[PDB]
Amino acid sequence: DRVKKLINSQISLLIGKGLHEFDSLRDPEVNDFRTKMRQFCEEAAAHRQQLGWVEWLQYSFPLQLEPSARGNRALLVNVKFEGSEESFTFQVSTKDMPLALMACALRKKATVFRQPLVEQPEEYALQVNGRHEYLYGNYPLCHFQYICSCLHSGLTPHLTMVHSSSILAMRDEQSNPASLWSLEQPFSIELIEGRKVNADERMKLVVQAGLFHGNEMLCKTVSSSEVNVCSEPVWKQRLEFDISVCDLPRMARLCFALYAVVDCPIAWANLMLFDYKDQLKTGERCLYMWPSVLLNPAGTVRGNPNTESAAALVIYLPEVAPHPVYFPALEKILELGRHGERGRITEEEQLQLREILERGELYEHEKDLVWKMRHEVQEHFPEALARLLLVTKWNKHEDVAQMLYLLCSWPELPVLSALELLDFSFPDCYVGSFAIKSLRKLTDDELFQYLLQLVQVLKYESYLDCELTKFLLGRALANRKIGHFLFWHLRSEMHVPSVALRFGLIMEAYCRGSTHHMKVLMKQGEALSKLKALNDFVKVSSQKTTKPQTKEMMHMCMRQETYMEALSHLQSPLDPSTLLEEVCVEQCTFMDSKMKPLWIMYSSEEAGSAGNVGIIFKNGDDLRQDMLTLQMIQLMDVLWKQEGLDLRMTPYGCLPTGDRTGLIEVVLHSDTIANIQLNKSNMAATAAFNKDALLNWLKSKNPGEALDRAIEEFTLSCAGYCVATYVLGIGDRHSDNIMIRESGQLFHIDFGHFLGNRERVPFILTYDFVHVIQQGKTNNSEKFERFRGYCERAYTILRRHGLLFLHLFALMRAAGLPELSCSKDIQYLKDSLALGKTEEEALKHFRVKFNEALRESWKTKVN
Ligand SMILES: CS(=O)(=O)Nc1cc(C2=CCOCC2)cnc1Cl
Repeated sequence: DRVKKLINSQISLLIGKGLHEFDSLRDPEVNDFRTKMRQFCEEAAAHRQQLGWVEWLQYSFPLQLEPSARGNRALLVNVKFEGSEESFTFQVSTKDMPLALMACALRKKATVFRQPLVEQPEEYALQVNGRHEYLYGNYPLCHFQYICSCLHSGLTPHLTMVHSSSILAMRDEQSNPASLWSLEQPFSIELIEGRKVNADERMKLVVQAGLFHGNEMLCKTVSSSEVNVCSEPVWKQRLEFDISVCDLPRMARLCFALYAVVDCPIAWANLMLFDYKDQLKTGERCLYMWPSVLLNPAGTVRGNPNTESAAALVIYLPEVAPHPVYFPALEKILELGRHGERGRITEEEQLQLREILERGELYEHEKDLVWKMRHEVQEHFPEALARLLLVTKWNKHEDVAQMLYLLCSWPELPVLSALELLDFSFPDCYVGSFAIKSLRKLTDDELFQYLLQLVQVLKYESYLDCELTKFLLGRALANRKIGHFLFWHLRSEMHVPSVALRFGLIMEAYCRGSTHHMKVLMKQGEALSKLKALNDFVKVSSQKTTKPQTKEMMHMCMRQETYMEALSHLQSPLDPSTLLEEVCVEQCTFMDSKMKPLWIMYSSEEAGSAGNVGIIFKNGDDLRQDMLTLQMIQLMDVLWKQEGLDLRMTPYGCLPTGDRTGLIEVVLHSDTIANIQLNKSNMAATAAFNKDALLNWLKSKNPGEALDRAIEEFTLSCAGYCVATYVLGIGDRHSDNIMIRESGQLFHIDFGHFLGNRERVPFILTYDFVHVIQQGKTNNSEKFERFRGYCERAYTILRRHGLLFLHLFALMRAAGLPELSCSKDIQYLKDSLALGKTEEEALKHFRVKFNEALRESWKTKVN
C-alpha cells in the first residue's frame, strides 16, 4: 500500500509522465496492456529472484567478449579479494581460463594466510575493479574485451575475487519488495464534418481517403467534393471504396488527408478498421488529426493528444451486420487456405523461378509465376518468403488464406531474413509473429547490436499489446544491459506525442519487473536533471562574462551539496558497466560552441586509471544521427573482427536521453587534428613544416621503439574510417571533427551529415594522413599500398554483409531522421556498397574511386 503508492510515484517521475494520465483516458486497450504486461513482467521478476548465482551474474553482468570469440602469450594480472588492501601480481597465459587464475589466487591466499583453504575456485567470479563487469565462464582470458583492451594498451588487469555468497547477497538486495467473409458489399464510410480547421478562406477544403495494407493500396483512393474553407466544414457524404467488406485484411488501415485547393496540405489521420480484440469498427469516430509537413499510411493509427488545438475529422463507420463481426480465427483461415492446387510446371518454367528467387522489383507476369509456384517457394527456396509475400494480393481474402496456410508451416528463417520481415512492407500480424519467432535465436549480443532498430519498429505497430513488445520486454528483464538501453531509447522519446503513450506504457511494465533497476535509472535521471540546469546556467553566464569566469561559476554551482550528491555514484547512461563515482569538478569544463556542451570528469579510487572517465552533456543538439552512425561503425568493426581484421576503431558511446538532450563518451588522451596542427610554439611537437606536426605529436607521445606501433594504429584506423565515411556518405569533414588518440588511433566525431545529404560523397584521402602512413617520407609505396590493401579488404567484407546494412537502415526509416526519410537515402548505401555488381566489378569500381581520391590528394602534394 505505502510501498505501492511510492513505487507508482517513482515510476511517474522516472518515465516523465504521471500514471494517473493512463487511467484518465478510460481506454480498454490501454488498461488491458497495463494488466497483461504487469503480470508478464512480475513473472520475469519472480523467475529472476530465484536464479543461481552464476545465472544472476549472466543477468546483471553479461559477458563482454571479443567478436572473434563469439559463437601463447604471457600476461601479468593483479588480483585481490573483496574488501582487502592486499593484492597479488602474477603471470598467467592469455590462453588460461578465469578458473586457473582463480585457483592461482586461492593458492597464494592459502600460503599467505597459513591455512589449507575450504574455498574452491568454482565458488568465485572475477570482478573488473570498480566496474559492473565480471570475468567468468569457460573462455580463455584473451577472449574477454577487458583483457584484450589491457593487452593493446599495455596496462595490467586488476581483478577482484568475489564469492558466490557475495553475488547472492547482491541478488537478495535487488529483489522486488513483498462472418466477415460473407459481407460482399463495398467498404464505405460517411464523412460527416471537420472541426478547428485553419486555411486560406479564398481556397476550398478536400478530404482524400484510402485503404492501405502497410504501404500498398488495397484499392484506389477516393476524394471528397470541394466544400468552402471554414473552421467547421460539413460534408455529410458517403465515401464508397472498390473492395468488399469480406476482403478487408486484418491489418487494413483507413487513411485520411485534409487539404486546401486553389495544393495546401493541412492534416492527416489514420485508423485500423478492426480493433485490438479483432472486432470490425462501427459507430461515430472523432479523429484528432496530425499536422501535415499526400496520404501518410506509415503514420500512427492513434489520434493527436492535443485535443484543444487539433483539427478533428468526424466520420461514421456503418453497421454492416445486426451482430458484432470479428476477424476469423486462425483455424478458420487455415481451413480455407488448406484447399489449393500445386504448380505442375515445366523444367524451363522451373528455371525461370530459380532465376528470379535468387536475383528487386518484378514485372506482372513474374508475380503470376511466383504465386502459382508458392508451394515450391516454401519447399525449395524458404528464404524467398519475403518475395512471395510481396506478390500476394492482400485485397483478396482467399489469396491471403492460401498465403497464411503456407506461412504457418514455413520453416524458421535466419536472423537476416527475419529483420527484413520487420519492415512496414510486411504489415500482416501473422507475418510479424513469424518474424519474431525467427528472431528468438538472437543472442543477447546480436539483440543489443539491432536494439535501436527493434525500438523504431514499435512505431509501425498498430496495437499496444504485440509480440515485439512482449519479446523486447522479456529480453530486457533477462539481461540488465538490454534493460538499460531499452529504457533509455524509450525515455529519450517521451517528448514525442505520437509515441509517448506506447513508450510510457512499456517503461512502466519494465519497472514492474525490476524495482531496483527503476531506482538505479532514477539516480541517472537525477544527474541528467542537474546537468540540464548546469548547462542552462553556463549558456546564460557565458554570454555575460569571459570563459575562465563562467568555468569558475560552473565549478562553484557543481560544488553545491545537491549537485555533489546528484552528479556522483551513478551507473553511466552510456554504459551500465561504467561506474561514474567521484566528480572531478576542477577537471570539468564546457565548449565555446553555441550550445556550450559540458565536459564532466570522474574518477574512482577502486577502479584506478580505468575509473578516470568523462561524459559530454549536450542540450540543444539532436544526437540520434550520431548514435546511428556510431552504431553502424561499431557494426563494421565487429564484422571486420569476425573476419580477423582489427582496424583499431573508436566507436565511443553516444546516447540521446531526452528532448534534444544526450550524452557522449569522452575518449581521454585524444586531441583534434586542428589543435595539433595549430603548431604552437614551446611544445614537444613544434614543426618546420606544418605537414610534420601530426607526426611530431605522435613522436612525442610514443618515444623510441613505440613510434612504429603508433604509425600502424594510425594506418589501420585511417583505413577503417576512410571506408566507413565512404560507405556511409559522411561529409562536412574538417580538422576539428577528426581526432587522434595518443596511441596513434584516428577517429571521426560529430556525424550530423550522412548518406550524402543531396550529393554523392567521393572517397577521401588527406595528404597530412598520407604523410603519417608513409613514416614521414615523400615516397613509400610499401607503406601506402599496405594501406590501400587494408581499405580494399575492409570494403569487400562490408559488401558481403550489405543486405544486413540495408535491412537495418530500412528499419531506421521509422526514426523520422530528416536525412533518412525515403527510398533514395537507402539507394546511397546500395551505390557505395555496389551491390548490383560482382565482387570483381565492385572492387574495380572501388579502385577507380580510391585512385580518384589520390589524384585529389596529390593536388595538395603539388605544393
Ligand atoms: C567538441 S564537442 O562539442 O564536445 N562535440 C563532440 C565531442 C566528441 C568527443 C570528444 C572526445 O571524446 C570522444 C568524443 C564527439 N562528438 C561530438 Cl559532437
